Amino acid sequence: MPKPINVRVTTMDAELEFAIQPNTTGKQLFDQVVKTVGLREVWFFGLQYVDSKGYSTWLKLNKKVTQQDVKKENPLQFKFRAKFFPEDVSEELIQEITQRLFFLQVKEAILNDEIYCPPETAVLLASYAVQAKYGDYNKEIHKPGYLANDRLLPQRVLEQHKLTKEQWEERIQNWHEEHRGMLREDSMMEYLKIAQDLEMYGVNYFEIKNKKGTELWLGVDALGLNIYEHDDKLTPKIGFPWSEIRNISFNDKKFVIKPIDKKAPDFVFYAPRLRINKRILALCMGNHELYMRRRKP
Repeated sequence: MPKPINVRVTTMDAELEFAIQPNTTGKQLFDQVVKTVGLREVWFFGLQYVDSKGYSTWLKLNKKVTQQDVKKENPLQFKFRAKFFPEDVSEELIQEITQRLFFLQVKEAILNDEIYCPPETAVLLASYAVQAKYGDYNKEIHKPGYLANDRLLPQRVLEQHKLTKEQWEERIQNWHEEHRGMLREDSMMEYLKIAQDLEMYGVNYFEIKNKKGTELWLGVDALGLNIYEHDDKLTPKIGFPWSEIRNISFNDKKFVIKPIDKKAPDFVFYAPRLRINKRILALCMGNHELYMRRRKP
């Protein structure tokens, strides 16, 4: 009789542990995480792991976890993250847990500079973060230097010699004050409301190449597909809302976007590896499906 497989699943602020049977599927594991956390908006999340070759991958819910090539460590290591992003945070994130998890994940991306964010608004976002962590600004408890150990701004903004750490920490402090009577739960939402308007927010970039062999970026988000110039990942040069696309298919290294648009040329591009094109297509299908459920439902 086969011994249980120990697995560890981490959310943005929790660590869960389970002992899974050799035949449990991606879904059974998924359901266990969801039930334990008490999350209902499950369509946004997925279980992420690294395979033998060292690449981040999403667990396939329809097959045994033992047969998906996850690194053989004692406790198998999984990350529970948002895979898809809502079109409007306000309208789609009802529960507190879902709001907290999206908040911690997006803040991380901002802090790590994965999502460009202007200095001024970066400071604004930081203030809602300290409001959610410290609450109201009690001038007695929160003495000058209470934020000196927190990670609040991305390194890119601290490189502004214009000001110094304390001076930035002061600008953040002022906003901390204007948020005086705001609830913890509400500040995480104002944070997200400000963050979803950012150009890079919620888009998955991929390095692609066109017919002429020019290097370009392919962004897959909630609304559709965008083609960017290599030096500008903020503003799309060409776009394809899901409702403007008739069909998308690919020859192992060739991608074809067939538009519903009758008198419009097909858009073709090639991606480096095959792992990539396999994932690109999966994100396209996942975002498309949710794009529908918001409209045709």
